Amino acid sequence: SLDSRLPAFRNLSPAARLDHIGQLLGLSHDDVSLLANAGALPMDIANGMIENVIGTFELPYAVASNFQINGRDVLVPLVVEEPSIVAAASYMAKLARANGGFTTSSSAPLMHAQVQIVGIQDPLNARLSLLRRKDEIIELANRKDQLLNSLGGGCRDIEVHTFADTPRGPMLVAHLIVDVRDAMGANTVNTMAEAVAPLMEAITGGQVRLRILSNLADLRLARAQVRITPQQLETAEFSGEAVIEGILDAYAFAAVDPYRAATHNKGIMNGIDPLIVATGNDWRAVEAGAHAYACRSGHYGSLTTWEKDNNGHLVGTLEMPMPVGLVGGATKTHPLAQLSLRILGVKTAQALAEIAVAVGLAQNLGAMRALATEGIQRGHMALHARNIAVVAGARGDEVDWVARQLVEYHDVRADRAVALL
Amino acid sequence: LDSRLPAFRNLSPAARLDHIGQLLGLSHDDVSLLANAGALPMDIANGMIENVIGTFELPYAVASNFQINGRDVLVPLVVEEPSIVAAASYMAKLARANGGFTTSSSAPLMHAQVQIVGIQDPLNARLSLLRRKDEIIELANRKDQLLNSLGGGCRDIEVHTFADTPRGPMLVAHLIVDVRDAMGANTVNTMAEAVAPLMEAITGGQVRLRILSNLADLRLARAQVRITPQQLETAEFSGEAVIEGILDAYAFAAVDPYRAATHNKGIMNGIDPLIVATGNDWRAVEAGAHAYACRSGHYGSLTTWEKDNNGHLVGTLEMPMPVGLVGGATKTHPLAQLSLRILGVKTAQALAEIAVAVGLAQNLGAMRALATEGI
Ligand SMILES: CC(C)(COP(=O)(O)OP(=O)(O)OC[C@H]1O[C@@H](n2cnc3c(N)ncnc32)[C@H](O)[C@@H]1OP(=O)(O)O)[C@@H](O)C(=O)NCCC(=O)NCCS[C@@H](O)C[C@@](C)(O)CC(=O)O
Ligand SMILES: NC(=O)c1ccc[n+]([C@@H]2O[C@H](COP(=O)([O-])OP(=O)(O)OC[C@H]3O[C@@H](n4cnc5c(N)ncnc54)[C@H](O)[C@@H]3O)[C@@H](O)[C@H]2O)c1
Ligand SMILES: C[C@@](O)(CCO)CC(=O)[O-]
Repeated sequence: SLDSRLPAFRNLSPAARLDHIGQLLGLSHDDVSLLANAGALPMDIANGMIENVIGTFELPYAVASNFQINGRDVLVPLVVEEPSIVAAASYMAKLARANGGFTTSSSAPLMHAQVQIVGIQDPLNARLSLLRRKDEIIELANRKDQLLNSLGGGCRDIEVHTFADTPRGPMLVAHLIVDVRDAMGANTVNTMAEAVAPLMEAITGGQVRLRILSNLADLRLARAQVRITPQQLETAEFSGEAVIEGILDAYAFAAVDPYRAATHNKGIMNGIDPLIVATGNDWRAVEAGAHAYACRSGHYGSLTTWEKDNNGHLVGTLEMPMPVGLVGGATKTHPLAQLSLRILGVKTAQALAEIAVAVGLAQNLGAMRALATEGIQRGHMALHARNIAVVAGARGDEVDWVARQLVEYHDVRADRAVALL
Repeated sequence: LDSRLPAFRNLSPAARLDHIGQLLGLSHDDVSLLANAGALPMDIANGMIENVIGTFELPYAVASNFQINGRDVLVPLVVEEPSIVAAASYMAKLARANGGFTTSSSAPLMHAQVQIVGIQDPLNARLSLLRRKDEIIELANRKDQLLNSLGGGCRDIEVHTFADTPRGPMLVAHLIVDVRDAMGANTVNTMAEAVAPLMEAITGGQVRLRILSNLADLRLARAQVRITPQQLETAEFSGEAVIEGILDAYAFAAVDPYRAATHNKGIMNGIDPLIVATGNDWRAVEAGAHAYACRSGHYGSLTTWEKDNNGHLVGTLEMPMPVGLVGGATKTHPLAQLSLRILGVKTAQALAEIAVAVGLAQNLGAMRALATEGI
C-alpha cells in the first residue's frame, strides 16, 4: 500500500522529488522523462488543441503530500502559480491523517441538458404535454447514444421549467437529466439536446432556441468530511480550543458577508483548480458551477461548513458540484494529464471528483487556520520572498539571497526588501 | 500596429511566431522564449510554489483583430479548450467595422477586511473607529512607503456591522487601498495586519480575520461592443433575426441561473486564458466575477445585450478585474513579462480593460453560434 507522507519532500530538489515519486509509484523511465524534461506537450498536439498557437506556456507541477481519502493514501498533482497553496494543503492533510484522513462520497455523474423553447402562447400547458410524453423523449435521447447506455449511463429523466414572463416573452426550458459516466458531459448532453429538439417542437408547437449543457451541475455533487482535534491546533501562543473558536468565527463571517464568502470560496478553488489543470480538465466549468451553487439559496455564502462536535472537535464538510472527466479533450491528448491520472490512480471520474473536494476542504482549512491565529502573511509571505525581491529591484543575483534577509527579519515587505540600497 | 493578421490560422506556429515578432519588433531573445520549449527554468519554478517536481504546458495562442479605444492590440491566451481563440478573433473582427471595443475602468481600489468580534457596542464602536480613520490610514501607509511614492496607498476606511450572527455581532472594517499596478492581495493583507491592534484599542473587541475581499467591486472594468445586423446575416436567417435570437439567449441567462452559469462560463473562457498568459491569479478573477454576478441575490448574466434605436446589437461587460503588471508571479515568469510586452499595457487597469473586452467578445461568439444553429 502507498504511503503519501513524504518526509523532507519540501527540501528535496525537483529532480530528487521526482525520483522519490518515481520509486513510490513504480513509474517507468518514460514517465519521469515527461516531467524531468521540458516540452512534454508536443507542438503538433498543442497546435491542434486551440487556434493561433505560437508556442506553449509553463506552470510549476507539484505534488501535495499526506492525503488519505477513504482510508487509502493518494498523491495529488497540482499546477498553479501562487505560493503556499501546496504547503498549506499538505499541512492540513497531515493533520487529518491522525483522525482517519478524509471521508468522501459522490452522487451519480448527472448533468443537465437545457432545451429552450420560445414562440409559445401557452408555455404552462406545453410543459405538461412534454411531461406526459417523457418516456418517448427519454427513449429518443437514449437511442442516440447506445455506447453510453452500455457503459452504464444515459438519459434518466426530464424536468421542465417555465419562465412565462420575461422581457422577450414566455419561455419554456426542458432539462434532460443525463448520466455521463466518466466524461465531463458537454458533447454527450449537447447531442441529446439536439436529438430531442424536433420532437419537443412538435409536442409544444414552439420554436426551440438553445440546446446546451448547464454548468450549474447541482446533481453532480461530491462530498468530503474532515475532523481536527484541539490538540492538533495548539500553538505556542494560542490554545487549540481558541483556534477552533476563531475558525468558527471566520466561518460565520463567511456565511453572512458575501465580501468574505467570495474570498473564502476562492481559497477552496486554490486547491481544486490546480488539480483540474493537472488532469487536463476545464477549470472554467468547475469554477462556474462552484460559485453559482454557493448562491443557490438567494444569498452568496460559503461552500464549506465548519462546526464543533459534542467532543469539542472541529468538523468540516465540503459539498459542491464537481463535473470532471477522465476521457475527452485535453485529458487524453496531454501526456502529463494522463500521467496525473496514473499518479492519482483514479478509475472513475467520480473518484477524481472526491479527491478534488477533499483537497478543497483541506485548502479552506489551511487558510482559515492561519487567518485565525498568526495571520496569513507569516507563512505565505515567507514562501513569497523570492518574488518580493524581484519586485523591489533586484532579481538578478541579488534575488535568492535578500529573500533570506526579509524572512529572518520576519518582514517580507517591498519597503524592506529594497534595503539593497 | 495592425492586429488583423490575415492568413494566420492555417499558418505554422513558427510563421505565426515569425509574424508576431515582425509586427512588434520583438527581440530574438523574446522570440526564443517561445521557439524553444522550457521558458520557465526549474530554478525559477522551484521557488514559485512548493513540492515542485516538474512543469506543465498549455498552448500559448494570440487572438487577432482586437481593437481597444482605437488602438490595435495582440492578445496572448493560454487555455486547453478549442474554439475560444477563434471565436474571440472572429467577433473582434466584426467589432472593427463599428470602431472596435470601447473600454473604461475605475481606479485600482481593493478592499481589506478587518473582522472584529466580541464588541458589546458595535454600532457605537463603528463611529468611534470612523472618527479616527486618519490615524488608521496613516499607519497602514507607513508600511508601504514605495506604493505611496508611486501614487497609491490606503485612501479611505469604511465600516460595516453584522449584528445577527451565531457567533455574536461583528464589526468589519474595510481598508480602501489604491494598489496601482499590482493585483494588491498581499499589499492590503500587510496593511490589514498592521492596523488591527489600533482598531482593537479603539473598538475594544477581538480582531479575527485580516484579509482582502475578492469581491473587488471598487475595481471595475467596462467594455462595450456594437454589431450591425448586416454583419450577422447567415444562410437561413436574416441579420435582424440573428439579433433577435441573441436577445432571446440573453433574457434566458438573465432569468435562469442554470443558463447564466454556462453563459458566464463562456465569458471566463476568454478572460482566464489572458489571466494565465500574464501570470495572474485566475482564482481571484473567477471569484470576483461570479460573486459579482449574484450581488442582487439572484445569479444573473455579467454581460448585457440590447438593440439600440438604430437596430444595432450593443453589448456591455462590467465586472471586478483585479490584475497586476507587477507582483505575484507576473514579474517572475518570463513568458508573463513577454505577454505584457506583446500587449503593450502600461497600467494594470489597461490590462483589466483588455480582459473585459475579450470576455465580451467571447460571450458574443458563443451566443451568435447558439442562436444561429438550426433545428
Ligand atoms: C504551511 C504554512 C504556509 C507554513 O507552515 P508552518 O511554518 O506554519 O509550519 P511547519 O512546521 O514549518 O510545516 C508543517 C507542514 O506544512 C507543510 N509545509 C510547510 N512548509 C512547506 C513547504 N515549504 N513545502 C511543502 N510543504 C510545506 C509540510 O507538510 C509540513 O509538514 P512537515 O513537518 O515538514 O513534515 C502555514 O503557515 C500555512 O498553512 N499558511 C496558510 C497559507 C495559505 O493558506 N495559502 C493559500 C494561498 S493565499 C490566498 O490565495 C487564499 C486565501 C487566504 O485568500 C483564502 C481565504 O481568504 O480564506
Ligand atoms: N484570495 C486572493 O486573491 C489572495 C490572497 C492572498 C494572496 N494572494 C496572492 O497575493 C499575490 C498578489 O499580491 P500583490 O498584488 O500585492 O503582489 P506582491 O505582494 O508580490 O507585491 C506587492 C508590492 O509591490 C510594490 N510595488 C512596486 N511597484 C508597484 C507598482 N507600480 N504598483 C503597485 N505595486 C508596486 C509594492 O510596494 C507592493 O507592496 C498573488 O500571488 C496572489 O495569488 C491572493
Ligand atoms: C458555448 C459555451 O458552453 C462554451 C463551452 O465551453 C458557453 C455558452 O454556452 O454560452
